[PDB]
Amino acid sequence: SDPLLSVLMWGVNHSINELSHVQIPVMLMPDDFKAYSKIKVDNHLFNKENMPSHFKFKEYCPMVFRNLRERFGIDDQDFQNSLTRSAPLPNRFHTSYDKRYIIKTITSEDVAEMHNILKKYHQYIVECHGITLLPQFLGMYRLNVDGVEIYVIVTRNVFSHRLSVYRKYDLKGSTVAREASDKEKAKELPTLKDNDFINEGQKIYIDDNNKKVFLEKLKKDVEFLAQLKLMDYSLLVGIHDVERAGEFDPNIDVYGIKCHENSPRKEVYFMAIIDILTHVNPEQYSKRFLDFIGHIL
Amino acid sequence: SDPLLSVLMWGVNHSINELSHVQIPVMLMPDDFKAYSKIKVDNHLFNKENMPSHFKFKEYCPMVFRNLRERFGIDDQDFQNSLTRSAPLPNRFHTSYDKRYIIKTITSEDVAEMHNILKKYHQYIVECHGITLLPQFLGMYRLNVDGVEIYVIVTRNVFSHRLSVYRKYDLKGSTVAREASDKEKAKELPTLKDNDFINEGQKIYIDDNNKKVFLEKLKKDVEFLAQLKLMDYSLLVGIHDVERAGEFDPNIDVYGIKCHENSPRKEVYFMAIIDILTHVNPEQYSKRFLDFIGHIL
Ligand SMILES: CC(C)CCN1c2nc(Nc3cc(F)c(O)c(F)c3)ncc2N(C)C(=O)[C@H]1C
Ligand SMILES: CC(C)CCN1c2nc(Nc3cc(F)c(O)c(F)c3)ncc2N(C)C(=O)[C@H]1C
Repeated sequence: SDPLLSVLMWGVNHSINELSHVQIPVMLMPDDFKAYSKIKVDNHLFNKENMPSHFKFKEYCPMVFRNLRERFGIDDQDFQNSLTRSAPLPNRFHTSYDKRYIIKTITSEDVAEMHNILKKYHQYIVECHGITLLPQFLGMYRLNVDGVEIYVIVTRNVFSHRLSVYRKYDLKGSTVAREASDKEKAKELPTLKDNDFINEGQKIYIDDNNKKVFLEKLKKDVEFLAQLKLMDYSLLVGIHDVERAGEFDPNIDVYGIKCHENSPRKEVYFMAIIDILTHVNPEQYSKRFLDFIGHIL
Repeated sequence: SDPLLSVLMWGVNHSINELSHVQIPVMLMPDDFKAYSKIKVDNHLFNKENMPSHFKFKEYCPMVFRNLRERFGIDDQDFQNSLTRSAPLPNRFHTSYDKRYIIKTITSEDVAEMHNILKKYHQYIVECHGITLLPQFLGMYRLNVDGVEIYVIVTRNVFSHRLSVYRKYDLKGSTVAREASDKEKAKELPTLKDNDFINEGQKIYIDDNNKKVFLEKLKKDVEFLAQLKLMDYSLLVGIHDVERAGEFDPNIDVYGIKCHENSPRKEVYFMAIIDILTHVNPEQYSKRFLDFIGHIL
């Protein structure tokens, strides 16, 4: 009874069904990056209980996002199920009922930026064999329900689908002060920021190897982002306390890192980059971002 | 690679999938008779191998035809399979790959006439509990593929889906002479007419009970048709010779009648009304049709 949501589920369902009939080659062609499919639905005096009467669904570059899903080790049928077997839950983003995917509303500006970087982004994912801390983009759509038009993007959840998170940080490593809201603090899991970290002595206990890998990854990802003139992105950090609610599937919870053996508490960390689509400058912003994360880890 | 056909299969598939999610009540409402659903599809640089790039599919009164299918003992999933698991074959009509259904192209005039009689037709099917020799109408659609627009209707095949037919008649019982074509005679199974019957001494060997039932049915059906100002319909007659290519399923081959015990050859007969949608007069045409069939049976 959120009509936009049901158009989305209807849309995702339809999309994966269509693709199931398409022969998938190993390569994308340049045209695949300029492609889309539109479906306009008009129901007159029919099917009122489920669908809206007049709606639209547009999918951008279905072949590119098909290719990306598989490269991120996501199967189309599983993806469909996660988005359609039961509604996504709100909170401003939605998360799939099974906590695997994030569904964020974006602007037409963002859609244009995505289209602008999609080839280079795709090529990046090829080179690093899908091993990255960048947002994993899984699908991009336009929804129309009688007058209202929204754009959405789908990504992999940085947090675990099983193991709960008792503390979140959103780090940018900026010179201007960043601190969390008192209004947000009241919510079950607040969204702490650079100084809630730098102030309240938060430590991330990972071993020297896990840290070396992570920072090497982070370095390449961030340089790629700067080179695209992208900035204002964050590192999302999630802490799972084993001794409250802790063995994860690193093939589903791909962003997990176990704490080292001498850690004060049994912890799992979930860390990746989020919010890349905004296009003082990009170049130094990345270095300033990389300096910060080095210091806190 | 007949694009209109693939739009039809695509369309039928989509339609039954949508309906599978609709809660079906025991009754139709008046609005159900005025209802439709349109789907417009635009593929830009995508999915070229299967679907056309720009197509439309409109289904008339989906709830009415859903109700009719079930009343004719056809399950939606089976119906979908018959129309979609493999292409329909031509010959001007198409027949489903499994020989269960006929797909005929009709005019917008015919579609308007169907809409005009649909409530009364439906009510008729309720009263006779679906036991009739009338065309069983299972679905009605509009297809658009880049410029061309066709209307189709789907019916149950009068002939058997298993047992072959070596002789067909098309009887109207008209005063003006009717005889088959020499050009058609050359084809494997010609389409004989009133005088090919009345001339070449053709007999239909059914027992006095089967004949009584049939004619009683035929009487009600035909009166109903006349009362709707419909005429120019025919009795399609199909003879299966057991001793050439004969036990049928009367729940799939619903129009079958076994020959009586003293019949010169082991025969099965398939007889029903076809071609009702044309709107010297209707009233006597029916009586003249009923006179004829009485005499030949
Ligand atoms: C709200 C903002 C700051 C985060 C939005 N965001 C993401 N969010 C999550 N999971 C997530 C889960 C939570 F339980 C939660 O409280 C939270 F804050 C975030 N995964 C991936 C992304 N990716 C890749 C992103 O680009 C953007 C879209
Ligand atoms: C071509 C004309 C005269 C028949 C078309 N027709 C039907 N045809 C068939 N099966 C059929 C099968 C054959 F193998 C065949 O050679 C043939 F002639 C007809 N069943 C039901 C209908 N119904 C109900 C009809 O209203 C109309 C649409």
